Amino acid sequence: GWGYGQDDGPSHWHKLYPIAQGDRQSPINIISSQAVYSPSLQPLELSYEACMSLSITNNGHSVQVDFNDSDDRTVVTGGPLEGPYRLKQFHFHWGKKHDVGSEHTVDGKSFPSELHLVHWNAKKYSTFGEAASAPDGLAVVGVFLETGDEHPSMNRLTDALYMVRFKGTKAQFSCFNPKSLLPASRHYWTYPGSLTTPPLSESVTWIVLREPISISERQMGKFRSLLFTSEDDERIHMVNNFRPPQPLKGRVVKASFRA
Ligand SMILES: CCC(=O)N(c1ccccc1)C1CCN(CCc2ccc(S(N)(=O)=O)cc2)CC1
Ligand SMILES: [Zn+2]
Repeated sequence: GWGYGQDDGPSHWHKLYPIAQGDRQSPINIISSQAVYSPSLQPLELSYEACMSLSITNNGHSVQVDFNDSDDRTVVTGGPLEGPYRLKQFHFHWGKKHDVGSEHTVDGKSFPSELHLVHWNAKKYSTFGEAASAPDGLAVVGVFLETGDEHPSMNRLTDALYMVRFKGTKAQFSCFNPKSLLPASRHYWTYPGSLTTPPLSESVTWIVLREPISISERQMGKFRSLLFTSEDDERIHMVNNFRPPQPLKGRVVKASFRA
């Protein structure tokens, strides 16, 4: 009952999920001069193994890579977090055109895409869906994508997109190391927020990396080849699958660095 189209998109989600208008909603516009330098934060560590990936799926809203999360091998820790959070999946949000697509903005600027690495507190909660209910349940690391030079590791991912072009399709996707999609800096902004899709639960500690990664225009194009639609339906391309910035409502954005 929701999507990113004219009639079912983000401005209407509150008709289904009233928490859409809550006090802890994501994404936000990060005003870099208004973030609080927080030197008490621990270093951010993205401790990822190379062969924990399972599959790549077009779920009708994004393309998503799922991981084995049966133990704390592939985790985020430090920064704002109390203890390790296990990687469940990563996915992307992107635009129809090159000047939009990210969920977070920085001083009003959008990027063409944003990667979300979705982690959960498996030490405290039984299931991902239980963690997704709780204020301390999830940690999402956001990485901006800009267009520029070709990204070598991204080729594996963009070559796999053909086989998941239609909604509801999946392919095996082994030995993809998500560390390959990280920038060389671990500087970040962090704030308490929400899932950016229904059910919009206010369960996420956001960690938005300062430094983007680069992919080529050809690579960005392969994302726009994906479809919102199943094999038999009139083709609608998967583009503009982002929620825009939400009201800060007095939350504190912390920064690991001085701007
Ligand atoms: C058994 C039912 C069930 O498990 N769910 C459910 C289904 C229908 C209605 C209510 C709950 C859940 C399905 C997964 N979902 C979270 C997915 C998600 C969404 C956005 C991000 S982002 N963009 O913020 O990084 C990251 C992760 C939590 C609820
Ligand atoms: Zn997301």
